[PDB]
Amino acid sequence: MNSVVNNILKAHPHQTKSFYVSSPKIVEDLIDQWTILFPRVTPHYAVKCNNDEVLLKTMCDKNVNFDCASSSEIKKVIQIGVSPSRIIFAHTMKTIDDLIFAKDQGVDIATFDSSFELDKIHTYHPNCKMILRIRCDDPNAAVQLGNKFGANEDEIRHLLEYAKQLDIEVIGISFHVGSGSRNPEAYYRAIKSSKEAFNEAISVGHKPYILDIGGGLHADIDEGELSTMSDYINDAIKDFFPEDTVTIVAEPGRFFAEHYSVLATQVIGKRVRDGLYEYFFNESTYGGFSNVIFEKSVPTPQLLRDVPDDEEYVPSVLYGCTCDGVDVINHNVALPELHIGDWVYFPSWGAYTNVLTTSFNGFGEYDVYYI
Amino acid sequence: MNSVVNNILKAHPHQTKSFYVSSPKIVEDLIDQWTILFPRVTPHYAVKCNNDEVLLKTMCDKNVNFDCASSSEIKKVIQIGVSPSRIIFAHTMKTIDDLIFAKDQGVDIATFDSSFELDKIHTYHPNCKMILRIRCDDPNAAVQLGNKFGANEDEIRHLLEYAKQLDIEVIGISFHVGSGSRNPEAYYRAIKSSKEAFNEAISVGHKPYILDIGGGLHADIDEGELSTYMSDYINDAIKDFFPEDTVTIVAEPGRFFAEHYSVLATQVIGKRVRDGLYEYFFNESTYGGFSNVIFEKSVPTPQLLRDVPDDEEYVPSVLYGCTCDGVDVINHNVALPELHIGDWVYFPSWGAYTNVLTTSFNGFGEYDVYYI
Ligand SMILES: *C(=O)c1c(COP(=O)(O)O)cnc(C)c1O
Ligand SMILES: Cc1ncc(COP(=O)(O)O)c(C=O)c1O
Repeated sequence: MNSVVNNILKAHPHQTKSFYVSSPKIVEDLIDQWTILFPRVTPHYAVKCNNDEVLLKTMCDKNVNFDCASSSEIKKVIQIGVSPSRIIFAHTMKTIDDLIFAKDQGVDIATFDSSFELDKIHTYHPNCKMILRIRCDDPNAAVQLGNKFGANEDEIRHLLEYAKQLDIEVIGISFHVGSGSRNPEAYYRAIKSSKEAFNEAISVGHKPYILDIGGGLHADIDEGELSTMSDYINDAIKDFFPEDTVTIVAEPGRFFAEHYSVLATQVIGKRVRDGLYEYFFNESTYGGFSNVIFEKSVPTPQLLRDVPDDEEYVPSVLYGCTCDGVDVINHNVALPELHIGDWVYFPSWGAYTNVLTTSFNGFGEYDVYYI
Repeated sequence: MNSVVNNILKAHPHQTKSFYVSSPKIVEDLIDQWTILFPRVTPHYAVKCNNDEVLLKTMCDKNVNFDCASSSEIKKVIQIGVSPSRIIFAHTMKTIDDLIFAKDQGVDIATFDSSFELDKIHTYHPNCKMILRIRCDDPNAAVQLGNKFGANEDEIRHLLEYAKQLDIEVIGISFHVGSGSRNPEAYYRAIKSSKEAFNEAISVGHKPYILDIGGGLHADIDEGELSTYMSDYINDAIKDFFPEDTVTIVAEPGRFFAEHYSVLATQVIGKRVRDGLYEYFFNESTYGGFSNVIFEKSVPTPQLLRDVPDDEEYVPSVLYGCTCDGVDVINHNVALPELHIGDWVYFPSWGAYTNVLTTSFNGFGEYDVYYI
């Protein structure tokens, strides 16, 4: 990667903007690994994590399906040539006009957690196949979601009866434990709860066939080897949904998107005060680094410039380029001394990075280089 | 405003996106008031706060100047036809390529707070007139700035000497106490420290003539009149420390002018009621026009467009943004009349750090704009 990025800069000596270096081959390899790790689980990629056109085309060609959250994301995936039949509108709150658009296009599987949402479906998308989303938190996930979405245990039967009353087909149950989860017990308990909800749906008169395990998993790699979350999920699947008549799906975002890209950024400013080395980059928490704010990320850059093995590290502060004092990429990191014009890159910067860009202060521009 | 927004909706029956309703006349009136409040102080509008083109043109035509933070902001202002002499590049950290752009465009005044910044000026824009930015904090400001910008007291003399050594003209001193400030004492202290810095610059051999009091002020209105709690004491500090007619005083206000420029209308698209708690999902979000909820701890109350009886029951409500993120909550708890899917509401005074911070996260973030 160091050589690749150095070669890009040598080939484009005029490069000014920060830039993503993205590798479709990494994602293809991870898809092949998903298949080995989760042989029963069909991934519906969470488009919202990273909507890069090349990435979406990459998945499409590898028979990965899609999780879309809005009409705009539906449009993106259709434009790539994917069948609307491969999309789940896995957002429990959908506008009337997005629902009409979904129906027209052929996006006819969606999630819900409210009776008012069922009223909307009845009126505007009556044959949409519905997945009931239930609340099942991992208290240790980086990003929490349980208050805002998913049905409470006490309302599962009421929602299912209400759907039956409106002649709405409920074909499954989903959950999301939280984004950025490394708690395998959270998935186990969620799948157990899902089986209970599944049984309540049968009790009510539905004929459900989909377990949807949501997202939240990392593709954690130690020593070039993907760790096997998957083992415990597959065990819960076997314990609670052993029947081959059940279709299992997931909504992974970060699993595939995280390692897709690195982000290269330049030191554009410098200030040294009483032993502390402060640097300003042509990036910010309002650009590709919103994860610093929302996921408490503390990223360490890789220097493109070679330094000897015994280079002195100095205490460094990495600031974003905006006016704002909250916009700090890393408050304290030991690094070799950097200089205005030095390029660095942050590994594994493909998840919830480029999708969260703003043009605040007139910044936020970046280029993208493929392979 | 309630009637204005209803008339917009009646005239545009197909309206689906959230929309800002923006009024140049409100800003024109506030410019006139600024003249009264601050008769010695030339405002350089902080374009980062709201870069709406109509807004920028309204300010251009009212002889208000500009504070640009980047090459893109410089571009926006020049394309409006504003003379380069009216722009201060008031960002102490500027890319070499942005400095080269500023030089091409005629943007020949900027701020700094580091010796390496002077190295860049010397090499790339040696004719640029420099304003030394000093750290002077309002600890009660909504958005803190001092950590990241402004020279410390013990480095003021060395930075000035360094500029002198490089043959760089230092023509004044600036500070920003922090954004969203209601502390008049912070300004008085900052202006005092600025005079001390100003005198150090004269001691070194510079000929400064500019005080730049930065930004931070709200246009706080009660009963149709702007409060002078901040202006009065800022003027008292100016009289104490910079009474000389030979000193030009400027400010970098953003929110003062932008805050009341717009309202943001948004629709109820989803509803859930559980155990007497009324939850609503809107076609807006904290990743859209509502970043202030996160970064400024805003707790915004919407105005209903639908008329309700004077004794109509309020219910406890939760106002959710349209994204899949749990952090995306507009208001955690607010008492309101029951709402229904299709109801429009609007948020008053929603022009400062609102539309400029929009993202397309989840495929949302789109909005329309109506003027007057
Ligand atoms: C913003 O932090 C900022 C402004 C404008 O602040 P207000 O909108 O008036 O609160 C002006 N100048 C600088 C250097 C800023 O960073
Ligand atoms: C409904 C839903 N599915 C999937 C995801 C993807 O999450 P992750 O990128 O952690 O796998 C999210 C994100 O919060 C989500 O809300």
